[PDB]
Amino acid sequence: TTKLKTACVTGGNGYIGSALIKMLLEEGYAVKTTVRNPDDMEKNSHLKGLQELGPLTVLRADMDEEGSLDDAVAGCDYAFLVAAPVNLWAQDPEKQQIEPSVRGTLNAVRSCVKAGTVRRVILTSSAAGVYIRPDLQGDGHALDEDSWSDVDFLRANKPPTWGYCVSKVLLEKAACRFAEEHGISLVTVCPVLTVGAAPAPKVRTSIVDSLSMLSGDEAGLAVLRGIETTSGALQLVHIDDLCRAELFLAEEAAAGGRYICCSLNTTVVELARFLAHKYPQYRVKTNFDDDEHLLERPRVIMSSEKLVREGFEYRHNTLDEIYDNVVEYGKALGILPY
Ligand SMILES: NC(=O)c1ccc[n+]([C@@H]2O[C@H](COP(=O)([O-])OP(=O)(O)OC[C@H]3O[C@@H](n4cnc5c(N)ncnc54)[C@H](OP(=O)(O)O)[C@@H]3O)[C@@H](O)[C@H]2O)c1
Repeated sequence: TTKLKTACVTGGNGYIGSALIKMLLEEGYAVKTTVRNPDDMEKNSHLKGLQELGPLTVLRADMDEEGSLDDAVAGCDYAFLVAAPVNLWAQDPEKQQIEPSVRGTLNAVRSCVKAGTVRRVILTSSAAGVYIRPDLQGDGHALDEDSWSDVDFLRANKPPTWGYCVSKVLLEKAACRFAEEHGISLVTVCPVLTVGAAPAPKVRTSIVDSLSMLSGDEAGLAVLRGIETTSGALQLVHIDDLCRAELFLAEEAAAGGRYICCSLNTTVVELARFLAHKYPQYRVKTNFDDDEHLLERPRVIMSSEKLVREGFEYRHNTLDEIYDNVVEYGKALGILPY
């Protein structure tokens, strides 16, 4: 295995990071991953099991420190920059979310350039960097990769989680400029809300949100309603499709630039009705007192046509397929009581 191609994944305890590591190993890569405390078995108890699937090395790094990633990405052919600050409700988002995001990403791409061996960097951003579009009124809109969240609007109005949206715009733009300056291929993936089982033992993130209609977690339900209100739809993708898309964009020489990753555009009401029918053993609310905001169908959709025309195909295309295994994960995590 000395001549295996080697992938770096930052944040191996994270939801997406853990799933990506598993896929990379299953597909025959050697992997190096960073976590902030490899001795923390509450967060990292899954890494020993993943080491049974293929060659996996675990390194200690905090991406906020310059040069922290140097050792882990040395010798790697691909770098998957998944880890990032995810402080949605920071009291001081400029200093606690936006600047750490930009600085953490430039730190990481700098390490990738320094390694000299990295053929491509795959940056995981978010749809939150795409869909804040207050200029679009009425329905019938489709967003593509040239849609950028309106940073001036976000900073002027500071709606909840605005700092997260802004951080994605700024880190993406900085990463792109830096990578062009240094002649390193960087492809950015902007996934929508991601659903499904992963190896990580202690995650919340989109599992809390995508299960909130079954759990009754009002914070998660507010995240779903917020996505719909601010973006014009409730968009979903299965973790397996996201991970396949990341490997595809790493491997496909002709791929370049930014890619939305999104399987389905739905709504709060459609999702609740679907879950109430599929999982009636949970108490799912489906009768909504208007809440005006609640759409009857998407007013703005996220288009994944760029990725699909590159040659990629989603495998989880219906709500049943997108929710094929997340409930068992939620139970295993204790997000769901039974
Ligand atoms: N889940 C979704 O629906 C979704 C959708 C679109 C985009 N994303 C993005 O995908 C990325 C992964 O998020 P996730 O959903 O998998 O959430 P998560 O489970 O909360 O994972 C976040 C990861 O980032 C790490 N991290 C944060 N700050 C770090 C730092 N300074 N140094 C090193 N690691 C740091 C975390 O490590 P610690 O535990 O040590 O903090 C953890 O590994 C995020 O950038 C998110 O914006 C997620």
